[PDB]
Amino acid sequence: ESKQKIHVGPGELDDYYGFWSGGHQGEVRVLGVPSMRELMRIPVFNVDSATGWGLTNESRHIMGDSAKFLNGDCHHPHISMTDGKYDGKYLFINDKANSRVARIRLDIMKCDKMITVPNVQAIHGLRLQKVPHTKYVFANAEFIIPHPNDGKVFDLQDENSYTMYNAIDAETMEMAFQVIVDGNLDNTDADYTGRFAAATCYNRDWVVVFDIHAVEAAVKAGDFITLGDSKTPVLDGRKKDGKDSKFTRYVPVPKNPHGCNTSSDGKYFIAAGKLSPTCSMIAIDKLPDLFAGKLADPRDVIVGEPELGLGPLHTTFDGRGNAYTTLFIDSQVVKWNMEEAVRAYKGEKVNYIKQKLDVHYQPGALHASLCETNEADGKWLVALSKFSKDRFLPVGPLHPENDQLIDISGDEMKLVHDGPTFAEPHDCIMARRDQIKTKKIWDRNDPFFAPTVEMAKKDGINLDTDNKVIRDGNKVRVYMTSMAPAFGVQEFTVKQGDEVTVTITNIDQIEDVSHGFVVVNHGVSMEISPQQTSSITFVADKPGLHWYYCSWFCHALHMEMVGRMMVEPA
Amino acid sequence: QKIHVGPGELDDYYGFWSGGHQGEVRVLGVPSMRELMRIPVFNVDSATGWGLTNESRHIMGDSAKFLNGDCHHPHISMTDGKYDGKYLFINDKANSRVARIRLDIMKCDKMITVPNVQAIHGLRLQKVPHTKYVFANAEFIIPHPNDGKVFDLQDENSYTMYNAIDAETMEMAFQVIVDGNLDNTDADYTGRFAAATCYNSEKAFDLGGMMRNERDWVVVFDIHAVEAAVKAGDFITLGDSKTPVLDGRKKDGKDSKFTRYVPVPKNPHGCNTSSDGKYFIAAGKLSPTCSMIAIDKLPDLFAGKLADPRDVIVGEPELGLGPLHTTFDGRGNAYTTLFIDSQVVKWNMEEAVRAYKGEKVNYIKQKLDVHYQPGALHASLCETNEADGKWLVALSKFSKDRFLPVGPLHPENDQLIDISGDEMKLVHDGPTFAEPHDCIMARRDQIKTKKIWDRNDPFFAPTVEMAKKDGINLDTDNKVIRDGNKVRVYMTSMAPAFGVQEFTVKQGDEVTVTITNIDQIEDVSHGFVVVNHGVSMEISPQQTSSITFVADKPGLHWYYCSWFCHALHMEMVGRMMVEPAWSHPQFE
Ligand code: CUA
Ligand code: CUA
Ligand SMILES: [Ca+2]
Ligand SMILES: [Cl-]
Ligand SMILES: [Cl-]
Ligand code: NA
Ligand code: NA
Repeated sequence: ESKQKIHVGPGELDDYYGFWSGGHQGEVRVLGVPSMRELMRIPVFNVDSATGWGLTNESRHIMGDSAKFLNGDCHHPHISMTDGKYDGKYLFINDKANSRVARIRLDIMKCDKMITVPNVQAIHGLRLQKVPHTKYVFANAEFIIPHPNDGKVFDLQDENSYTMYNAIDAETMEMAFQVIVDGNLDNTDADYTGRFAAATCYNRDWVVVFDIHAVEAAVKAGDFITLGDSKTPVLDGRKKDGKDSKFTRYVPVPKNPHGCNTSSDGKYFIAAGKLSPTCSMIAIDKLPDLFAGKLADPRDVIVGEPELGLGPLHTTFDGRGNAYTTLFIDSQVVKWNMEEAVRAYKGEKVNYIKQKLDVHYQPGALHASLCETNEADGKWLVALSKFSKDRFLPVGPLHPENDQLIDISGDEMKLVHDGPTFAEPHDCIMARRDQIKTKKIWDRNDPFFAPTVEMAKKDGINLDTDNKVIRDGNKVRVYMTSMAPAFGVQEFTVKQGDEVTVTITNIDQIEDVSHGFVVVNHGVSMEISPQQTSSITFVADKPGLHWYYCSWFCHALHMEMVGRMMVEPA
Repeated sequence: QKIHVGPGELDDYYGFWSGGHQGEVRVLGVPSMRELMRIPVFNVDSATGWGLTNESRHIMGDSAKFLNGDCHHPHISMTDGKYDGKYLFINDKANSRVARIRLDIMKCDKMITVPNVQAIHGLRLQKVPHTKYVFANAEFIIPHPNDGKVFDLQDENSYTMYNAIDAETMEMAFQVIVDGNLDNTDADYTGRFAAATCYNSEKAFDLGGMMRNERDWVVVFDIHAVEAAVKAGDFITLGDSKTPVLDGRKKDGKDSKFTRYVPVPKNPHGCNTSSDGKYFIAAGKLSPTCSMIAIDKLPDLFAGKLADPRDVIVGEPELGLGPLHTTFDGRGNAYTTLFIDSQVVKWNMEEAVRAYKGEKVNYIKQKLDVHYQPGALHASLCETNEADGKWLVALSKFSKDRFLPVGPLHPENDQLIDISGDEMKLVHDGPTFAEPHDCIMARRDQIKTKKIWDRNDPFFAPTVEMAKKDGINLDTDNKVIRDGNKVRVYMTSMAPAFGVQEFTVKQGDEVTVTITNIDQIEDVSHGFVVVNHGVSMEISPQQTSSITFVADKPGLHWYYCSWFCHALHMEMVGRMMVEPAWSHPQFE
């Protein structure tokens, strides 16, 4: 019987971390599960006034040139794995809007790396290699574009118009390789060996299967081209006059397949039918024979095609042998047994459908706890539905997404909580509490602000102790420690037009004692947590006295942790 | 009392949360404490395009160049001392602004940078006869003018000001120079009086200086006197602002017509009007008390019928260490946060008053442990004469171990407390991001929202005017207007298709895309994102939205609808073709 506790009362703690995509708002969100409360916001592609992400020098360095963009469009959060189990190291997420992949360090809960994927448009589907560990992040670029895209050729049917499958080195966050494909890429997942990955494609469509070992072999042998000014190795996984690449096989699957999900037992890539009221089950164990040319037809790797309902979009797994698929049109989650569907495909009279649960309304993605791992525990399911209609109080023309928590621990799915969320997160990922280990206090050697430590060294500054103003032409570099309730530099004087950099090192050793730094009427704001160094650059374009203050309540005398910038007129 | 809202059940109250240092406003359901909406205000929102669209940047004015705000004090407009559900207002301490949110469309529709001040902190609204004025404190003393000739805070022209904004026009109404600085503020239930705590009577910049005086004060404003002086022309102006400026400073021990200074200990913080209209209650912070100012003794105070300003104090209950804010159940009880003792203390106001007169009575009813270091607190409808005594939210700054660890930065703990009975009962710990500080609740029936936009809504009326100059009917037209190096694309949109699915421009052209969502169905939002150009906005049913960007990259560039709107949503795409600069006339 499905009978888990859903109430986390005061003083009790949640059992799982939930990492939510920030949707069109561009951040990542940390929730407690089963309470479904938001514990933290992690800025990624958004500009965060609170912490200064997008304003500070540390964040803009990580964002690189893409720091000029104030927007992102997220869908697919995933956690790094070792031996097919979450290892708690990194979270990765896509940006469809400006074609990026971001990495979040789960010990500090900050974005620490970001890459603009070269020569593509719109990074949408994203999942991680599972085995032996997450060596690659796999990222779909959705839209076909000309190559080069220099304005001479606009024809999307041109032989050099295509999109590409993208592999990013998870640890260095540099491109590993790109594979040109036929069609548009939708979603993607990886097997439990490291050899295979797959993606659904549109524009009978197909699942494209990648022999990653073959791609890697060709990269090591130098058998690749490069595109534009990117050194990324580029392999051609397209068909040519009906001849296959060594890198890809195209498996025909009903029109416009959508979700592409690897079962936790490693047996299946499951492509959701969308327009077809079905899912197609690709047997991963038959893929070696497919690439060796031992099979008669690419369709032979299909071992199941359960008929489930109207509008199947995504599938997840309880680790007990059941799959759970969203039905967008029927507005349900359908629970079905995978091995029984396989036997049905062979012609046996067996009902593989176990239950349909109405959800509210029009579900897109769904996620069961630990479903992307061989430890899928079958305890919780989140279905993320697009049209909340009357499930929450009206709040004007815009509506929240309805992310519904479902107890799947027993034979019967039970709906237990409706969670409204902002800007359509689309998908989420859960981890056991003991799978995530966070720092309470920053390490002074942390790579996040290591470039700022290096700049301080060029100025002769010991960030742990010093309170000094460095003059350098029209550049002014203030360095200070902060200890509640006092800034280490409480006043400084500059010339109108000077470019001011303020570097603050929080030397409080008490956990949870955050400081802020805001320069009034200059658009300057940032947070500095214990033992962190943060810095921000602005031009003092207004003569006169200009106050700065600590924004984060840190002390009974917080309101008086302030300072003065005096700007002498030109 | 209903604590938990199950699937298909609805919340009983709207909660409007300050977005803290993050700069937005958040709409919550109460008592579930789930977030139903975010309303962008001083932040740049990728999802809806606030801060990127022409409509939002027009509202923000020149302050659209800032990507940050710092919010604390959300309040709802009132008619005859009851919420009327028309507007919400909130402060920006970071760039010295006040913003207005229209509660029917749940959008910020007006914003003002308060002139000649720094840091808008305390904010509350006139209650009676209605919210004519928004009252806003500027916290920091600055020179006037602030041209960089004088930096001395002790100069006779260094001061801060109390600010009145016309709530309906969102233009400045007046400013009152005060002594000291300004912390928090509230208004009475007659329209005559407002009041503000001051923590820096010493006009210092260092911590010890700001703490020297045994008592600072709460300054009381005679708004009737201020209005009379404005109407009489007895005022000055500062710089190029035409806002009437009145001097509410003392000059050699003689009061102005506009103010009275009530001595109150010490670095007082909260300034809360009781829901029965009897008291301004100032929280003592460094003094373990609150001071109770009898509003009905204030006319006598300004009329010289009292010998000492302290004569308007009729209670000073000792409550605990670090009183910060007070709220009211409408049953005669006040609830005050104790930041150091980490508690909410429930106490009876009329009994505190009797104790001040010497009558030994125990006005303290209950002390509830909160977790940890509470700042502001808010009981449902507490700023109105309808204070219903049902729910209390105490917003604590250090959540410590109350939630799962999430790294060095911790959430705020907003704790929901049942006060409908004699005993306060903690029912829910709510984690929030970037220290909201305070919130305001309203009954479900006090808020009425629109699901579909009116085509004449002032939010995008400037865009309609622009379209008209191009001869555009926004409800029908799908046209590309060319004007030199400017391109103005106008399109209707109806799920799952953009009305204009491709268009061609020259490299370097300034492209404005105006989209009118002509779907007439609730909750069919469209999006518009131009890939790799930093362009994103939302368009809700019957809304017109527009965004301007430079086509600086030759080649083909996809745009797509970001918001799920239709089963064929992923087909709602289009293409911008950018002809390269070397094929067009060359400039320098
Ligand atoms: Cu430092 Cu508040
Ligand atoms: Cu329009 Cu999705
Ligand atoms: Ca003082
Ligand atoms: Cl998927
Ligand atoms: Cl207050
Ligand atoms: Na990078
Ligand atoms: Na304005």
